[PDB]
Amino acid sequence: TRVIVVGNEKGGAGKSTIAVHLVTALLYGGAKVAVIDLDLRQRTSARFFENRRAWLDNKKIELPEPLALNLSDNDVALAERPEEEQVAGFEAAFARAMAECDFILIDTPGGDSAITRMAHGRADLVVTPMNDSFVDFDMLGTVDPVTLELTKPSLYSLTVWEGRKQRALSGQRQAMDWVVLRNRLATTEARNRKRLEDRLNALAKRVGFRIGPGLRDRVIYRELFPFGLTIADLSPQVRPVPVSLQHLAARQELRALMHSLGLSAYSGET
Repeated sequence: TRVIVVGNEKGGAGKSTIAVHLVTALLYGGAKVAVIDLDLRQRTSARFFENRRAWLDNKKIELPEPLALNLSDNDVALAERPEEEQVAGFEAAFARAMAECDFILIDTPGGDSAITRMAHGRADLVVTPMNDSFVDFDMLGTVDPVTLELTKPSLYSLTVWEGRKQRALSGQRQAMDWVVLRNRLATTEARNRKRLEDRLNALAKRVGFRIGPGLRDRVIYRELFPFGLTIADLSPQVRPVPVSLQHLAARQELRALMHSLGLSAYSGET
């Protein structure tokens, strides 16, 4: 089983839209995929897959679905419980997922918590969605404005470093991969392209991640969310919103994104 953990420091940058598209790409590639959502307050990924189950049940259409695992009988309430109860629920969900699935996708919220630390410690691949802007890069680390050398890694990056350190000191599993997925922004100014490219490459070198391409924000992802559908699901049998061509560029971005994660051999679409 391979464990993929999606996270970033503040929970933004389309993180849950990327997580649920990674899950459906691996389901259409024929894998069994578990999904564990550690954002106990907002549950964006868990709700997505509850919407998918409800929409498919109502339409009597069959599409692949992941094994969605909750950490307790009420994960919204679990958000306010002691961390030792949150860790217990996570360990039971992870044990089920490990017993049952080929990939385990764990979506994490912004911020630091015991369960987010534990998930990044167990990752084989950490995926960190990041918008292409100077303010966003500070969630990986601050750099000297002249030399672009790291002056302080973020708490997020320190957590990934600690997972890598422990994975080295144990030597029972393979090195963990870490990819930052850079989402292009429609507002990025051309005068900043060279400075943004240089800053993210300076961070990759000193923080130790590799860069892949992310997903541009598009209204279609928001329109599809309440149905639990991804761009990979759209077909002549599944078209829950007015037909448009608004999914073609998104489908190309998703192929490039999955290729950068090492997962092209395992990805499919409807």
